[PDB]
Amino acid sequence: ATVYLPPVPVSKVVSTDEYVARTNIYYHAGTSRLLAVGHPYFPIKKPNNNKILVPKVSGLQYRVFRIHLPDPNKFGFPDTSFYNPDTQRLVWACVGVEVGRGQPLGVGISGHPLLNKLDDTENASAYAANAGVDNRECISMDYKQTQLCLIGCKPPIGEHWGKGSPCTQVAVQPGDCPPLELINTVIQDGDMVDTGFGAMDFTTLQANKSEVPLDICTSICKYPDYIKMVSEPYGDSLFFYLRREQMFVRHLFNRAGTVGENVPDDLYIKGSGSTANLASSNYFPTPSGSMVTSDAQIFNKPYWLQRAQGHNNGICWGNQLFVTVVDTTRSTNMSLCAAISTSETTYKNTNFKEYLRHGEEYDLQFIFQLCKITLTADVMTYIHSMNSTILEDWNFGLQPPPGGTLEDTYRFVTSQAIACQKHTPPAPKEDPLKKYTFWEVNLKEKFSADLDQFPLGRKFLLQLGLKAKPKFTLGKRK
Amino acid sequence: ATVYLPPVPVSKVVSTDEYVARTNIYYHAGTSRLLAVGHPYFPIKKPNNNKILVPKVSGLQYRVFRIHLPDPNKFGFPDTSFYNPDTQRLVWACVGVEVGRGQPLGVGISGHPLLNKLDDTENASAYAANAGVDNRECISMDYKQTQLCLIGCKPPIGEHWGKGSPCTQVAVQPGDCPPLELINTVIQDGDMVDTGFGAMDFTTLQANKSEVPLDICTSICKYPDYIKMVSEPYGDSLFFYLRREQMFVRHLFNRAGTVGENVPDDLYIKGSGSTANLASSNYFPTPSGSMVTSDAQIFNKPYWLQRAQGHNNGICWGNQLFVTVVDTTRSTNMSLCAAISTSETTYKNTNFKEYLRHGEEYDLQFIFQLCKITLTADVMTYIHSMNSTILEDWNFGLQPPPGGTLEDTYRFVTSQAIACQKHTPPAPKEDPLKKYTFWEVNLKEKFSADLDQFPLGRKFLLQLGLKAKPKFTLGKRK
Repeated sequence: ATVYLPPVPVSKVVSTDEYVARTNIYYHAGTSRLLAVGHPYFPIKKPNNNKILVPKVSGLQYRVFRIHLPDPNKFGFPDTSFYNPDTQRLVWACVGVEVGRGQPLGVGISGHPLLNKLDDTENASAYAANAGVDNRECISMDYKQTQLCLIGCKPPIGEHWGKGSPCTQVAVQPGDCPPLELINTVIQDGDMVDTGFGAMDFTTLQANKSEVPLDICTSICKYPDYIKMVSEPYGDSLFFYLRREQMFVRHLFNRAGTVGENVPDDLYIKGSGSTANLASSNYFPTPSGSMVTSDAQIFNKPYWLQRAQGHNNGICWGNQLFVTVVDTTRSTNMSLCAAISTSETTYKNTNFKEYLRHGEEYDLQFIFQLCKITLTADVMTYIHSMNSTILEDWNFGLQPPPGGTLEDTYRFVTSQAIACQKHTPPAPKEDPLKKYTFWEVNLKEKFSADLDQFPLGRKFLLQLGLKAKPKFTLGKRK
Repeated sequence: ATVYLPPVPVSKVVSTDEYVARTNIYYHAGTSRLLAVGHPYFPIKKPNNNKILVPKVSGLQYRVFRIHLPDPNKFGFPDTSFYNPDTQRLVWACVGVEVGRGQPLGVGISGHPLLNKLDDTENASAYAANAGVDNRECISMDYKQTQLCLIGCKPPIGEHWGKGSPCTQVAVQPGDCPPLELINTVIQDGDMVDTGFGAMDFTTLQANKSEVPLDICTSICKYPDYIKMVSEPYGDSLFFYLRREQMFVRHLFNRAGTVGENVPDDLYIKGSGSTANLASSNYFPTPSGSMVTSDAQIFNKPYWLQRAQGHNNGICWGNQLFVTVVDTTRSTNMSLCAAISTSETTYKNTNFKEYLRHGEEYDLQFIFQLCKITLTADVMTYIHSMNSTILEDWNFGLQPPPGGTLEDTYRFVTSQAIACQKHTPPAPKEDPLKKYTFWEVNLKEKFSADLDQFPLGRKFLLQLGLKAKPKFTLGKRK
């Protein structure tokens, strides 16, 4: 005819849901309530090995979850007269996410036994000046409140400051502290969130390497970059996000070490004592939360999707979801000990072996609407400019008489114990949306037609208004 | 395209029997008999040199001929064209072949002066007769009866177990058999059939290199890989095969050499005497050829190809036919002698020097049908997806150049240089064969249009139209 085919144009820019037709077939899925039990400070490892016994897990750390979904076409159902692959394909839409939380109220504990600290800024108890005696006290604090969630379907980018271009002398010095330049990179699980010492590295950035707690000392601090993802024009990176966050200053303190900083002698009169001695500008705010209650949560509340913020409506492109959740409002650490031999009721370390843990619970409950994509060449070719991969998976054509399979393929192991060998099996693979480890959530075996067995789907029913479904009734309670 | 490469196919692969029309125009061809006189055991080379004086020829190896055919569109025609040469193109179909044997009934023979054989273990005589220095014997066999012929147009696939190489994950040393991996390769001329040790290489499995005859040590031994071929729908690699093979167990024997195996020493009770020790548990059945009969000849009777395994029925996508023949049943070895001197007037075995040859005949008679493939735009797209080279060879749009200009080396002549001279003169040239290893039969003008005076022909007229004979055929009763 036709022949060819413009895309149809990329510079005609449209909803990513002007060609995705929803249907009223709904399924439910969720988890069992996943648990990770770490140590807040670091991992407590075997000291003969690098293998962990106790990981490092807190709520002050990124919980990045990789939700996996089948292609719906490939998933069976007992009734299926809504898809024909000679005409259409299928793709999931998630239309509701409930974040179950079930932990006590409590907050993560962070500290350094050799935290740099000299005097009180809040008082004038002692001087901040030159000091060749460097004080290091055992101080601990809880970090700031961070609650957020983002639900997306592609990997999400947080920003931090790295060490950019260098200085011409050594770094972290008067007048030769280097240029710190912004490296946006994908959020990592179990790397640190923002902590109230800002979002940056500390290993190479901080060359003292001892002024800040252990959990962020060896680790990067990063904050999710919202601006960038909402300035992407398909909004697949994320398409829903929310936050509730605040810091409280525990107290400003001043670090020990001498003064390198310049004090102009044209801004103060000369005398004796104080008016002839230099002053430290080595203050650090101490991060802490302002108040924490379980009614100050943003969690435990259903999120009803029906047209995402992004140009998505909440479509699982690739049939995956990337959920990155932070919760600190609950992030309790529990202390335990084991007596090996009581022989005095008064503490001894040949008795009571103190232990610290943090236990972390999360549940994710879901209702997924099925939607369809028609196989139209104009849509297909436009999808191809956006990303060819969904198309290639569906598979179209030759295969001249047929290559790859069949052929007839393949030979023939099927391992025994000889087996056939040599082997060295073929390689390890990385997923194309995986760059960094996530807390994997497989969902490929839990789909229910009925939604009355789960409180998240009922609540969806009542909110939906089919058929027509109470809603509420009173009382409650009273 | 678009849509899309095509569709559909794949799945369901369009037969070349829905738009490829047969015509009633027949040509006839055949060969003038083929004769090759070798030495089956080894080629006899001049050992002062490296070149053959008697080749290796045998019916106990594949005789695989690469037949190259004209194309009908090269002809000036006798007027077989009534339509435009771009609405259709012409291709041959071969509709009957007879493969004749000119060799008498009687088998060929192979052997080895030092076949690795210890003692007889069918019914004892020993446990071992040796486990030190030497023990091999003068022993000959005719390998198993195999008759088969198979016809394709692309190269056949063979299977054999190649050397999987000793592994060091599971304990296998030299002096233990390797794990064995099936390494499949094209059936090519000079290659040996299956011997009933399995079908495997012997060039690097054998390390004495003298367990078996001179002939199979220096070949790859193969079994036909029917399995992958009959799973190509088109069947371009073969669209015809048949087999008849059989073998009987002559006598159980034990190989020369000591166990390398690990025997659990707890599956018997120890004796006293001869019964205390163990023989070598390297027993092998000794195979041997079958009785030859004229009711086993699959040859000198016509194989029709009016219908074929594939969609292919001899349809030229290269203008080549591959015909593989095995005949072990008329592969007579004829014995003869010449006297070294007439200085010896008595009977001596240092006088009359026995010599063996094998003479090998093949004749192939062919009847060729003229066929056409009707081309529409849609058809042309299917072929383009299929194998683009076919369109170009036929000659079909759309080709760039132009092209131009200048050139260099201008005037004069040379003349010194000046001028230019670069110089620099072109074309190595290099290099792919695409021979690969076949007995070349050129057919290009052995084509005819009468088929009343070829024997195959007469029978084909009888079968097709029920006429003409020409007067009469057979009996009656008789």
